[PDB]
Amino acid sequence: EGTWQHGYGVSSAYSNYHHGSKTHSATVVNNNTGRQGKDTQRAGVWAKATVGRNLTEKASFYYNFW
Repeated sequence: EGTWQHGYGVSSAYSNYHHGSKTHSATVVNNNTGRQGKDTQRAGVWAKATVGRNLTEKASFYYNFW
């Protein structure tokens, strides 16, 4: 439906999701130090979220559309 690009810079968490049909939001939580981000936008935009940045760690990537 869109373009999802999730990665992990072994230290931080980033999530970029594009959408040109309906609203979309990219949420990413850093489960290590207690970080959290989100880049909510409308239709036609690049939602890039970022959080954390230190060393290897887990993260929670979420997304949606409306």
